[PDB]
Amino acid sequence: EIREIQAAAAPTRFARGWHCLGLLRDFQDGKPHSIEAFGTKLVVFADSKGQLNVLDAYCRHMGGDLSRGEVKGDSIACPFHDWRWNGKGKCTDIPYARRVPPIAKTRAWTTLERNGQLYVWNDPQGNPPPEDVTIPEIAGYGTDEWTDWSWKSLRIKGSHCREIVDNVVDMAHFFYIHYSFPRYFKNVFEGHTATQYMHSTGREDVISGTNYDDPNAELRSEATYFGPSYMIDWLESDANGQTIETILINCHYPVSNNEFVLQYGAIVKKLPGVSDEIAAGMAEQFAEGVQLGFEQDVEIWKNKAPIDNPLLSEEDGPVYQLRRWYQQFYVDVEDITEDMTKRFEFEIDTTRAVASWQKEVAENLAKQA
Amino acid sequence: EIREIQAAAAPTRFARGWHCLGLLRDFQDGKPHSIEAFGTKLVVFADSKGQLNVLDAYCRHMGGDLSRGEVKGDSIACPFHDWRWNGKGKCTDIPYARRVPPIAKTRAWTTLERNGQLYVWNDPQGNPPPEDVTIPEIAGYGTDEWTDWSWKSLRIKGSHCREIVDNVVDMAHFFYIHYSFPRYFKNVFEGHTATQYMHSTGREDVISGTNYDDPNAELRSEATYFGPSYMIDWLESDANGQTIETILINCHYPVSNNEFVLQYGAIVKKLPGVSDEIAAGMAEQFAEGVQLGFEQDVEIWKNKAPIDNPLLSEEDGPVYQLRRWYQQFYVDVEDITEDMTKRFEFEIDTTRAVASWQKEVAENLAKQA
Amino acid sequence: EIREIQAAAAPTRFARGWHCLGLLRDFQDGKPHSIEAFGTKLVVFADSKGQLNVLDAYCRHMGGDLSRGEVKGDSIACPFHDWRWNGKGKCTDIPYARRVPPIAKTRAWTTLERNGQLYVWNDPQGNPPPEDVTIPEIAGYGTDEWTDWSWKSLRIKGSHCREIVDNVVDMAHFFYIHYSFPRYFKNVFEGHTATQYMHSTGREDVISGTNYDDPNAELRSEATYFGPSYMIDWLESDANGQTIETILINCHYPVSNNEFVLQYGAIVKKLPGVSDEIAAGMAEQFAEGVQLGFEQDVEIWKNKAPIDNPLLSEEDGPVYQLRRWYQQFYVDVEDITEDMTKRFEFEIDTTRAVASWQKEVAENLAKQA
Ligand SMILES: C[C@]12CCC(=O)C=C1CC[C@@H]1[C@@H]2CC[C@]2(C)C(=O)CC[C@@H]12
Ligand SMILES: C[C@]12CCC(=O)C=C1CC[C@@H]1[C@@H]2CC[C@]2(C)C(=O)CC[C@@H]12
Ligand SMILES: C[C@]12CCC(=O)C=C1CC[C@@H]1[C@@H]2CC[C@]2(C)C(=O)CC[C@@H]12
Ligand code: FES
Ligand code: FES
Ligand code: FES
Ligand SMILES: [Fe+3]
Ligand SMILES: [Fe+3]
Ligand SMILES: [Fe+3]
Repeated sequence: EIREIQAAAAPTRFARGWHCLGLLRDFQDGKPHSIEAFGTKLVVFADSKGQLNVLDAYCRHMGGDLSRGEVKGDSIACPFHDWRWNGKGKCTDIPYARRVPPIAKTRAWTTLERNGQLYVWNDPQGNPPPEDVTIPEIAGYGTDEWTDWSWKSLRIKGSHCREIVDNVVDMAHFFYIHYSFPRYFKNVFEGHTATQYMHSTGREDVISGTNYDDPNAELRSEATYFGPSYMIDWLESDANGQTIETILINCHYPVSNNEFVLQYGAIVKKLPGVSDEIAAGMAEQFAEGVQLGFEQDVEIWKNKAPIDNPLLSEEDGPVYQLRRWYQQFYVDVEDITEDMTKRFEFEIDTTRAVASWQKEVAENLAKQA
Repeated sequence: EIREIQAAAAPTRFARGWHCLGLLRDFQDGKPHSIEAFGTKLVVFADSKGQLNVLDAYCRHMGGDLSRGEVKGDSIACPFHDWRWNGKGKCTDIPYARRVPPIAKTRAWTTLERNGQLYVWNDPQGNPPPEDVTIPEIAGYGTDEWTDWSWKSLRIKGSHCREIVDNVVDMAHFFYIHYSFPRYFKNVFEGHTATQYMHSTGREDVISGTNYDDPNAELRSEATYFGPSYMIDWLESDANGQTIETILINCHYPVSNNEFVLQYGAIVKKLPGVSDEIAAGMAEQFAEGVQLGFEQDVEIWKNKAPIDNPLLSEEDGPVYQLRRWYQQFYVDVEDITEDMTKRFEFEIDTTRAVASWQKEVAENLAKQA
Repeated sequence: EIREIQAAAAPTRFARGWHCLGLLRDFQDGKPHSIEAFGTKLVVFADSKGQLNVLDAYCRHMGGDLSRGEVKGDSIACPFHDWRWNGKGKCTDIPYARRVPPIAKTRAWTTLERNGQLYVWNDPQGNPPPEDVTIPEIAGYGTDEWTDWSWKSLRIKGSHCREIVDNVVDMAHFFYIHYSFPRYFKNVFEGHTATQYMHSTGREDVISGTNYDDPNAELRSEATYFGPSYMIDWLESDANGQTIETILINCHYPVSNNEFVLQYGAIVKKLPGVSDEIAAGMAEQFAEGVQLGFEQDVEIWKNKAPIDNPLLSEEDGPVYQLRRWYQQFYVDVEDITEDMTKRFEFEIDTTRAVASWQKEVAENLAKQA
């Protein structure tokens, strides 16, 4: 009769897939950069041609942190004894010795530079990514007609990253936590992707930058995880008689199985006749509206319990199917089963919820008399 | 020849019994309140009639912290998706859905409202409290002739709560740590209670509010634990020719097996002809004198080792019998043995100690010339 | 092909040997002093004749921290109930009782007062130190012709103390981390000692107090660990036509197997015709130059990985032989093998490294045009 919460320990294994480490522009300063991810530490640095390299951060000589070193030429120089390591992981020079042991080779991670971002491939099995597991090129990025990224990040301590992934099915929380108003909500999972289609409006009683200065903006969203960690969200807003195109990133990487970094950011297509500056300000506003919602999630996650047996209502999204899909990335590729990857679609009938949320928004308006 | 300290790991099991969570007045503000106890988290809230309810804090939908929610009607509303939970643990409404799953029932803890306090019943076996395991009604509380509580609390990190319980037999430390002067000291353990009878005086060399502005006040104390965690101490002071009646609470709850909350507080009987205000100031002073002693204990506990094999002198209280009594609350009721619960009495002959403490207080007086 | 880092968990066992706890002058204030070492806590205090005593800090009565007590006579008085413990570990008085249980005896550690320092003997097997395992008397210490110690300390969190010991063979890091310029480098390990002989010069491009105000000072160093934790370094500098004699301590004690205290300090022989004050200022300057290098090591250690399989170059010192020697102190004396203790000598041919470091220092000079 009393329902109890069940929760297994978070896996120690990290998701197999592409993970965005951040913006190319932040990494292309010619300095080394430290990334604590997947239970270890990595070093990111640009070579003299500007290509980004990602190595295990721990120097194979005496364990020094390469990310606290310095770039010299096309090699990263260790701060402890200045050995030089290139983008292939090869030690290219021990500056105080004649020869280099041939076995001096560390791990260079597989990278992708795309969409103004740096992605790395994680796989505990150690295989390269298949050609068909990739990150889509966002068509508009880098054209004159779109802004650069307004980009933000948040460090979440005390939660496993499944907590963020669960949101792809959580229609109700976009009302309570993101202060939007969902009207249509549909999920489709298939292969290594998970998609949410939503149509929402702003709420009258709460003001958010995501509405682009129209409290009743309709927003059409197609949001897809391409693998375990990286979502692209294509949005179109009808705000004050205009149609605005926004592309929002929602992504993360695990620091450990109890800590992750959440990065999110927006580009906006320049409306006819608006300057670069005005468009950049629309991107920034949209990103700040997203921030508000994510900071609320952070408070939810900070205080909540993990739960493997959530009790779902009739108006809930397909959490269990999402989780079964997500599990593919935590088993060897050989152990993947059809029920993880088979096409699964579910649409929530929102008519109940909309009735209720309208009453709520209305009597929160009456709340001025 | 070298004596070594032995100490088993602190139990993971929490004491079976009534635990005071705090003052009703603090909980009856219509807001939810978070309590981290017994290795979990609880939510306390008043319904619309003012009755207090205590539930598991973790929402059975998706794990949300109910204690960061809001009270609506007679239900607590989860901050994540606003499901409503009543005092019986029943989900009364999913505001955006037509129906509620019948299996939506969480744990409502058994409570007691008494003595201006809220108590909850803990039992890992999951049974209700027997009729004869209860908290005494303090006769004077809530009458015109007694004050309300002057109440204080302290959070102790890095100790198991047995450390506070041990004090019920520790005559000597009331001199060194509490700066009183014990003259008579007797213990009686029986059933689920443990009692200390003491007569003490203030020390000349040290000034304390517990002496009510008479450095030589005699104090008669009857102090009893009613179960594992909650002590009521009935005190009568003869200070400046008056007889003052005080009732002191000393209680705690375990946060984890290495952290606990200590709450203590006093009511004073109004002397003939004194105002409510004057009496409240006597309660506050008494509570501040107790605080001094407890803050010293905190320093003792912060730095000490746990010890299962204490080496006792002739003037020590019956630590081992106290601990055997205390063990009853950490075994199933079926496994309780007669030697835990049998009447056991021991009186310390204080004549040695008094001689010594007088010399000490005297030569600390001479300490002005 | 990819080389991986291997690292076993740090031992839980602590090194057998003499460990310096600090300066006698700091301990001879008549107050008790707390030392967290070897996974436990110790109390240091002077008796009424000024002799230092070291006991287990945890009182055998009820676990009180003796190091937060007070010295009375030749005994330390516990802060909880004022029992008195002498330098032999014997309880000498329970001030409020007639008798003391004969079995009231705690652990007095074996100490040495020498070189203005206090050393204690650690051995998990519980044996006394053999006559031939000792700390050398530094001839000059306490004579008119030498200063007292300029002494410094650093607390290192998140590293095992093997990290500091490894430096005895690490020629290259004296250039990159200590900003000296090694010209000759030789190790000899034998018995319970490990020695580094080095000749170095200052670097032009970097200024350090260790050069005594001559940027090209030659320095001759004989540095020896006498057991696992304590190194004496005899130095002679030829700076601005003078010959300066310095003796530098480099030592530590383990707090836990992941935290240690590093203490280091210098005495200087008074040059003909210089005052005590001028000599003390040379000691202080030398100590501050050492500090600079050690603070850099702290940054190296803070960020590095532990590594049991370091990959060594032709110009590396004999790390593996050093570690095998060091292992003697973590096995029972009976289990020591000849390969740990046999004489082993290795000299690095520095000619390669010197060429390279000169180029580097030179083009860092050109770095002003
Ligand atoms: C990116 C996102 C979060 C996590 C997730 O899993 C799916 C989505 C898609 C909808 C986005 C939302 C973030 C907040 C957005 C911008 C709104 O305020 C309305 C639409 C909504
Ligand atoms: C409440 C208490 C503490 C813990 C315990 O176990 C038993 C007692 C009873 C005596 C109280 C004492 C607290 C300090 C008091 C008020 C004094 O200063 C003299 C009498 C003494
Ligand atoms: C004490 C020490 C550190 C750890 C070790 O293992 C061996 C030595 C001996 C050489 C000392 C060095 C400390 C820094 C010194 C003073 C210099 O700047 C040049 C010589 C060098
Ligand atoms: S640890 Fe990297 S060069 Fe030595
Ligand atoms: S987690 Fe409580 S309503 Fe969803
Ligand atoms: S604990 Fe040291 S005297 Fe009681
Ligand atoms: Fe969210
Ligand atoms: Fe106490
Ligand atoms: Fe060093």
